[PDB]
Amino acid sequence: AAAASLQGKLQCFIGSTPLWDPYYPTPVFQVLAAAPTYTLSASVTPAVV
Amino acid sequence: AFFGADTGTAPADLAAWLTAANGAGGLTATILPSSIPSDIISFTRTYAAAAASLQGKLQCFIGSTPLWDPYYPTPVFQVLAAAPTYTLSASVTPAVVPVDTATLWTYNIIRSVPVPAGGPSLPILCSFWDGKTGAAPTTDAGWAALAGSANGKGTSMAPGSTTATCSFTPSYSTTGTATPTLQLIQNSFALDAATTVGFLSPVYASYTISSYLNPVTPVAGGAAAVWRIVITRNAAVTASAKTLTCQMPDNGQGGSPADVTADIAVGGTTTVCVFSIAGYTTATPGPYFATVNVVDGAVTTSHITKNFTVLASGTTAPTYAVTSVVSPATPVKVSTPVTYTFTITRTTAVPAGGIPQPIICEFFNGEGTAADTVVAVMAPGETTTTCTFTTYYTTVSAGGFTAKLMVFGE
Amino acid sequence: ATTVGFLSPVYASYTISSYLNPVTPVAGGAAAVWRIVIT
Repeated sequence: AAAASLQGKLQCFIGSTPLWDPYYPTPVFQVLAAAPTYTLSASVTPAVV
Repeated sequence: AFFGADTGTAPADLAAWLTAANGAGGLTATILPSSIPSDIISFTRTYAAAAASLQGKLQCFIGSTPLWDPYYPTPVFQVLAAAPTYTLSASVTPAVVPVDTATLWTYNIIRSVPVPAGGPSLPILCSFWDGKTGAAPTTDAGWAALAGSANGKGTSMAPGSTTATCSFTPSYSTTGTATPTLQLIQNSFALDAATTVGFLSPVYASYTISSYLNPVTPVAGGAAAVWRIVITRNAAVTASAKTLTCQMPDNGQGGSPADVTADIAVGGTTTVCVFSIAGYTTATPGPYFATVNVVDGAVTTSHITKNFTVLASGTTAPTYAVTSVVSPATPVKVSTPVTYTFTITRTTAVPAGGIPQPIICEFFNGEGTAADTVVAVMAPGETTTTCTFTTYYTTVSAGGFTAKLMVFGE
Repeated sequence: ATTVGFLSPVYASYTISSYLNPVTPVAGGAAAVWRIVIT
């Protein structure tokens, strides 16, 4: 189901030690929603080329 | 009878022109009596080789007598040549357009082959399809029939001039991804045939609300207050009568008022929505929000948020005192300025930091009918409101007159 | 590769100066050199 708010969690390990410390929170990304459509327009100066 | 320069030499003598007119080569035309006639006559000429300068000669005869005196020269017309191609261009301001907004378009008409000197101007009728109908004309008959109407405008190419400007302003019903279609047609009198040269492709509202509440004071055990919402639109309602859905979100007093659907008369930008809360008599003083959804055309669901701080008066009923005074005073002469100052005070002076109640004061002098209507916003702090007026009495005293001020909270 | 919205098409001079060196044509002399610049 399409969700309004995404929060992905990634954790990496070089060997055993993790890169992201547990004390500070894991990275969170807000990844948009609802798939909007972009309506473009155009303005030109001058007419003749 | 007409004789082109290409087909054959024009006859030298009037008798030969008369013979040609009496025969088949000269065509006959009928003039309507009791009217100024606009006689249109159409000949047929085929040039085997294109000529840069045309010299036609036509001679006419009403009865035996010819119309064109032979002493004065015969009509000769240099009617252009070389069949130029028109390279059009498009300038537009602005790019995006709101609903019912005017857009500026300017198209420069360019002619490759210069107009020969001593020739008639070139009347071009540019056609504009604003796009309200839905279907742009494709053929030359659907475009030439639009040029004649007000939808298309005219322009004259000067002899020897190539550049030509043509500005127009289209109207749209709803904001769509469409632009006014162009067509470049020249036509003869009475729109007989259809001929096109150059075709062209496409080149790609706000709402305010001012809500006021009357009475301002919640009277616990009193008449229910009337909230009035004034919705203005930047563009005028052009096509049809609109229906906006005012929705008052619950302020925590007497539930959410029922949503109103006010119908606006055609050509009316402003609309008034009337809400009535019964439990507002016991309303807690604080700031409350109110969002309204406006629907109009293609731009749907426009949300307008407005703030308002409802105070709580309680069970006390406030009153508005009104005092009057006149500066010029007795005795005033007929037809002289007379200043009437009215002070509309409120001893309780309840509005602390919430809704200001502007007052519209309608003056009325003692004329006899029983009005220079002016408005004055009541500043929440300063309870004193001044209505200045001038009357210009135009009748005798008859003892004395009495002014009658009226006040309205709307 | 990903796309969202599509769109449709949205629709020199030369000046010359010419001088002559020498200005005066001398009968029985060097041919006059005419120079022309076109900017």
